[PDB]
Amino acid sequence: EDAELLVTVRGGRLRGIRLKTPGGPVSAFLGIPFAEPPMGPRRFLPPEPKQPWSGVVDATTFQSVCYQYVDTLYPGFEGTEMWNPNRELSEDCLYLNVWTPYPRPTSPTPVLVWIYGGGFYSGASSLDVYDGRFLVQAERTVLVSMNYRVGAFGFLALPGSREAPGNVGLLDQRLALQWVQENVAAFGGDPTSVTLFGESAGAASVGMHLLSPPSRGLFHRAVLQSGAPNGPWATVGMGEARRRATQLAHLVGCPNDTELVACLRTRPAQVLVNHEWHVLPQESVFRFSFVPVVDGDFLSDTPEALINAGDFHGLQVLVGVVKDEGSYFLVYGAPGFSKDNESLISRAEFLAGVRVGVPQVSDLAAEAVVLHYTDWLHPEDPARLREALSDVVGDHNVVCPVAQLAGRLAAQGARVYAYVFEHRASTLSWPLWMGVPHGYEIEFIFGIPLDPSRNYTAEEKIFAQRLMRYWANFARTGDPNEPPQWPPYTAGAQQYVSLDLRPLEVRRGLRAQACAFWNRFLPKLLSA
Amino acid sequence: EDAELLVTVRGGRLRGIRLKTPGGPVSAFLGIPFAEPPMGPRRFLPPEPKQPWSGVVDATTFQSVCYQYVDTLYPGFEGTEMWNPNRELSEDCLYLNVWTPYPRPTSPTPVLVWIYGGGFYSGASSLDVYDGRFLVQAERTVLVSMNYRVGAFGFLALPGSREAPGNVGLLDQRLALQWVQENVAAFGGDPTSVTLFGESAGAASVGMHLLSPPSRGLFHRAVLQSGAPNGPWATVGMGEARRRATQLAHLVGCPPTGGNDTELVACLRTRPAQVLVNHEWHVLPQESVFRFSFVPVVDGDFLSDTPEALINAGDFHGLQVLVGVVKDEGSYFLVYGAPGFSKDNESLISRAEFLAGVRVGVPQVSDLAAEAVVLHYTDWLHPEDPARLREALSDVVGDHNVVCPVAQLAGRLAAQGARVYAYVFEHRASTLSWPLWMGVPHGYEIEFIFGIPLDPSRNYTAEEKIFAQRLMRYWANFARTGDPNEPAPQWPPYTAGAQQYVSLDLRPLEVRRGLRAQACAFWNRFLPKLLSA
Ligand SMILES: *[C@@H]1O[C@H](CO[C@@H]2O[C@@H](C)[C@@H](O)[C@@H](O)[C@@H]2O)[C@@H](O[C@@H]2O[C@H](CO)[C@@H](O)[C@H](O)[C@H]2NC(C)=O)[C@H](O)[C@H]1NC(C)=O
Ligand SMILES: *[C@@H]1O[C@H](CO[C@@H]2O[C@@H](C)[C@@H](O)[C@@H](O)[C@@H]2O)[C@@H](O[C@@H]2O[C@H](CO)[C@@H](O)[C@H](O)[C@H]2NC(C)=O)[C@H](O)[C@H]1NC(C)=O
Ligand SMILES: *[C@@H]1O[C@H](CO[C@@H]2O[C@@H](C)[C@@H](O)[C@@H](O)[C@@H]2O)[C@@H](O[C@@H]2O[C@H](CO)[C@@H](O)[C@H](O)[C@H]2NC(C)=O)[C@H](O)[C@H]1NC(C)=O
Ligand SMILES: NC(=O)c1cc[n+](COC[n+]2ccccc2/C=N/O)cc1
Ligand SMILES: NC(=O)c1cc[n+](COC[n+]2ccccc2/C=N\O)cc1
Ligand SMILES: *[C@@H]1O[C@H](CO)[C@@H](O)[C@H](O)[C@H]1NC(C)=O
Ligand SMILES: *[P@](C)(=O)/N=C(\C)N(CC)CC
Ligand SMILES: *[P@](C)(=O)/N=C(\C)N(CC)CC
Repeated sequence: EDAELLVTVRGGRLRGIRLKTPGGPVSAFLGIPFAEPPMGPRRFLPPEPKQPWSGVVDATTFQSVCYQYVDTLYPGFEGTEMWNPNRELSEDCLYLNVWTPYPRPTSPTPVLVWIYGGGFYSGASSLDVYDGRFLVQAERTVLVSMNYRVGAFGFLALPGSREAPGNVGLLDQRLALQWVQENVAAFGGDPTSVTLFGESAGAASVGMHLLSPPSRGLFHRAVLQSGAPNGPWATVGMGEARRRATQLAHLVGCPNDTELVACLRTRPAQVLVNHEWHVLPQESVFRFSFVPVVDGDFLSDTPEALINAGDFHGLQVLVGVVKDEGSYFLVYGAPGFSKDNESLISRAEFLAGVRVGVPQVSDLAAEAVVLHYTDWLHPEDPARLREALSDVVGDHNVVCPVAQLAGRLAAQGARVYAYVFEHRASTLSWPLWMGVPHGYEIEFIFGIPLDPSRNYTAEEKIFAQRLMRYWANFARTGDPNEPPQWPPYTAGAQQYVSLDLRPLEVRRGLRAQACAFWNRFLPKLLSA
Repeated sequence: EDAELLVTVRGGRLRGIRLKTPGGPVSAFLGIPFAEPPMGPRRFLPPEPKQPWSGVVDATTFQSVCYQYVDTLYPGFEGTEMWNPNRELSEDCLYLNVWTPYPRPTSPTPVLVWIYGGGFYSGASSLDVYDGRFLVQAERTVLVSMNYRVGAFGFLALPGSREAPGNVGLLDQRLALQWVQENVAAFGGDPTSVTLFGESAGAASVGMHLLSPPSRGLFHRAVLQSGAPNGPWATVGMGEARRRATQLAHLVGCPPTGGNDTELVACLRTRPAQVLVNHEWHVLPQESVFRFSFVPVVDGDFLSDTPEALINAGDFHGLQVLVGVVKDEGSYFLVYGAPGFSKDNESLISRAEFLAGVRVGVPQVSDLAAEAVVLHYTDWLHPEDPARLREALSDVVGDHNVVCPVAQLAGRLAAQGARVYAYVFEHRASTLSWPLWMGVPHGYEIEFIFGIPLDPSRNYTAEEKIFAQRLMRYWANFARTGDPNEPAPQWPPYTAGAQQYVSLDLRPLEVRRGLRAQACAFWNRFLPKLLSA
């Protein structure tokens, strides 16, 4: 047999598989159990470490995807199917994967740990677009990705109860991070140089590990792509978490917190998934029902509170956004929008869409948004309205939260690097008016264009190797630059670079004007 | 005697003078009494019409300036002395002036009626910059200007009182308009073609005559320069007027606070005029700029509702309006209180001084409202640039008080039937005394409207003289026909949608869009809703 493909971790022995890349072989260990299956009486509970096993665990294929909603809006359309589960669904789903150079490294190797996004209601470490084979071959890293529970299974909260305490999906991730500390050395990885990176809800979870002391000792650097823990969508208060969990029980026919969760545990997993979206208070976009809860435990305060109160010297983070963060979300509830036309909306549809994009704010607050995003010399132009509503959803949910994190961390000791990803892939199936949509920098950071089975151009391949080197340079040293320089982001200069096929261009300000509204003014308005 | 210099009006006979102008003789009748002198027991009362006289009244020089405060900030400096009284102060001051071509016209000719500004606390029709001889000579119109009471004398109000009903300074204006209607035909003017035009507080007053029905029958067209009735400074509520009137009285001895209105006004009437003037600004509640102690009050009489509400409910079909502003409306006001500002340095303020100036520029608003102002006028990529902050604060003062009020008026009047024309005056005069950073400051289009550069004793360039002749022709064309275009790039009507206006400077007309539409949307559409919640 191949001795490179057999590893002993603390729980027992594993057998991996060898994989081809256009640059050479890679060792992969897929489907490693890191937790006891959170099933039956273990539903909603914090994860238990996987008990040791005898024999050899088969680690040659991906394990199951945690139970989650499956999108049906454009069935068969690649733009939507690429995020849908590609393995069967199961509550037995707490498995992580390790990619490693072939032969396995002899010296400690920097570790990248990937946390997928999916609004905390979906996602899987087994998606084609999170394939780690290209990064570990091109950049000689160890890549780890784990599955964590999503939707109600990971984030249903009855705050105060021990039978449904909340944030257990976050605890799944932390447990995998503890698994890396105890076991990644057996694969050649260096546990003293772990770099977290994630996108969207994955980027939010990275930030929440930055702000939870128990997790902070498990990694050393962080990359947050198109997400932040301080969004309007990434956390929920205790009282709202309790209301949503209670309405879920009523929707599925149940029923004392003990009697409520006991009844929920009798229900097939598909039943809860089928109802999770209907506990949201308002019709909205970019809002998810079961997200992390601020109960003083995992997060002792709100992310913004912890961000402003934090000393962040000794931290290096890489943060960024795509050029058009909002367009993707508009075809999922904004009236007048669809990927199959130009979506040139009326002002009425624009006004309606602002309530959908900024749900559960006062009429005055909504009118303040309309004032900022209206061009009062062209108040009714359909094309400008389309691009303005996408600016609303994108700035409110991604750009401005990212900008606040970058500015606060920078001014409070951290070295920050910011990017805007401005390249529209030649393969992109979405219409042209959506620009560079949310999520579509991931395929380049993982080096998917190097797969010769796809039709990326030669320059997109070179571009992918540029990005993989930036990311891996940051993992290795905390500086993405090769030793046109990428300057650190600071609260004053607000400098970032644009990532596309032409060389690095340094620009100033992550929509400083629009984000002054969201980050500085709008909070004060909601207080009064 | 010269027969052209003798006219009979209703009151009796007048004798005027023949003025020499650069272009030829003009007959002037200066100092025509139109009301009984508002003295002693007539202080604070509405004007009563001038009773008939026997013999010939010599209307041969400007009469006195209505008692008012005199600016002392930059003594001897032309930029401020030009606005100060150039006649003796007196409460006996209700006189008007008539300029007419020499010889008098035999068929009726259109009439322009000027209403000076001065924040309702100052101003006079006698100021050199309001000389009507050039307009009359160059464009063949009858020009009328009047004095009206200012300060407490014009606008101290104890609403509901008989002894001080308020708005008497506006009634001074209305009485003069009534005078024009009955008497201008004797000077050759056409009482069926009367165009009101004023600047700043004068522009605000012109608008209040548009919105008060009893005045609306006395003119046909209006020109509003750098002012509007709906500004945050041109009116005041009944209770605040009462509060200021009562504290003014308290500060000067009356009564020996509040109580009975007749007894209180009777006591105020025994106080010398200068004593009242010397305490007028002590009643303003906060440190501010572009705010004035005694202004028109909204008491349901002269104005049945606020100018905003009246503008919204108005049917303005059959009305032609000419409105506009200067390029840098707010700079002039910053050297009168804004921390760090001076006409003698470049006033490159700090950010702290910017934030402090915002409170001075927008007084008596919630902290939230002040943060909203700071949000829209900060450049969050250059938040502490001294020059950018200096221009931003001037934009705050200008947009808040002038530009956006004018814009809201222009847009609502256009949408509700009126043909509106709008300008931005963008020429900095070669003779200007203010520093360069102030740009084209508030009030400095007037001299070109009145054709002052044609005075040979002045030192304007030749091109500025042609510019003066162009603007006078615009204003006179609008007065005659309601259209400033000569019967040459055309001047399009302002509409709420297209929002077109023209720029006035030494270059030919340039059409533009939007009177600071982004800024004004904040002032006219958002902030009103913030202040209610
Ligand atoms: C563009 O299309 C959208 C969405 O319409 C859908 O996609 C179209 C391509 C076509 O397949 C339709 O049959 C689909 O319904 C339009 O937005 C909708 O417009 C209809 C009225 O025609 C309205 O009843 C819906 O409420 C709108 N969408 C939603 C979800 O409310 C939009 O009007 C189209 N704009 C164009 C054609 O310019
Ligand atoms: C408020 O006071 C006025 C004026 O009072 C007069 O003058 C005072 C100094 C003192 O001499 C009083 O006695 C005087 O009456 C009142 O107006 C007068 O009211 C009386 C009684 O009705 C009447 O005979 C007088 O003619 C009025 N004089 C006027 C109108 O000038 C007024 O009634 C008082 N109102 C109150 C107390 O609310
Ligand atoms: C610019 O000048 C202003 C006003 O100062 C006046 O003008 C000067 C040229 C000089 O003639 C002074 O004597 C005048 O008083 C300055 O603002 C003042 O600054 C002083 C000193 O710091 C302070 O005590 C006053 O309170 C300030 N007054 C106001 C109204 O703010 C300003 O600091 C100068 N800025 C410069 C020079 O850049
Ligand atoms: N009656 C008063 O005491 C008084 C005091 C101050 N002001 C305002 O004057 C300051 N000011 C402020 C801005 C522009 C001009 C001027 C001066 N004009 O004469 C008016 C009345
Ligand atoms: N549990 C939920 O809140 C939820 C949210 C969204 N969706 C799917 O519909 C929204 N949607 C559909 C397609 C793509 C994106 C999105 C929204 N956010 O990502 C299902 C369940
Ligand atoms: C691009 O790739 C897809 C999937 O491999 C393939 O089906 C398609 O044929 C390629 N391009 C074209 C135009 O053939
Ligand atoms: P974020 C809102 O967590 N990301 C989502 C919803 N993605 C799917 C389009 C990217 C993984
Ligand atoms: P407005 C505020 O009435 N105008 C003023 C105070 N001026 C003085 C320069 C212009 C006449």
